[PDB]
Amino acid sequence: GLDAVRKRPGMYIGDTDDGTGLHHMVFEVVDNAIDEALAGHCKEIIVTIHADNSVSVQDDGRGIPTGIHPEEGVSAAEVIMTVLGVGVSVVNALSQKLELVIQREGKIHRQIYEHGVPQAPLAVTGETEKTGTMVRFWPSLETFTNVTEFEYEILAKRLRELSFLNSGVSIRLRDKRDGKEDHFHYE
Ligand SMILES: CCNC(=O)Nc1cc(-n2cc(Br)cn2)c(C(=O)Nc2cccnc2)cn1
Repeated sequence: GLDAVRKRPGMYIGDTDDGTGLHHMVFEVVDNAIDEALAGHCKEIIVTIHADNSVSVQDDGRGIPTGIHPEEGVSAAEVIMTVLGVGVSVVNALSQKLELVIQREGKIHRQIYEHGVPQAPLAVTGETEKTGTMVRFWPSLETFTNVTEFEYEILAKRLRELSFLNSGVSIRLRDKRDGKEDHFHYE
């Protein structure tokens, strides 16, 4: 399944050779946080372009569920990240690495994937007084060509739009490569 997406990435994510698909990856992750905002449980989304060719999307929602199915021994989070609004599992499949961190029920949970394949089970990594979900991913350089870096104005245009289409949600955009920051929120 993840193999399928890796074989024909352009079908799932858009053109892989001109930056379209690259940016669609970010928007799919953001759409999941927006859905949590539409459900009334997320007030702020922070999108960060890091200086190591990754993007992170952090929300202050309920957190992705962290329970385990007792007979399968697989977490809900893993199911969400690995099984086929094209969906975050596609993003995962087309990422050399993806990091999920969930803050929920007083605990921090984390899992790492490479090309969609989990590296270890979802694990507890601390305690927290906050809630929400963070996805950070490093796009596959076997998939994307020509435009392999995130472009601030593409994200800024669309995040601004998302903030006015979902009035009340605060969307912050941050670029670690030059300190640029924007705050999109509409009343
Ligand atoms: C950075 C990307 N952000 C992001 O994915 N945020 C999310 C996603 C959520 N979920 C989407 C699914 Br399918 C399952 N959880 C949920 C969610 O629905 N959590 C939830 C709801 C009800 C009971 N337990 C957990 C919350 N935030």
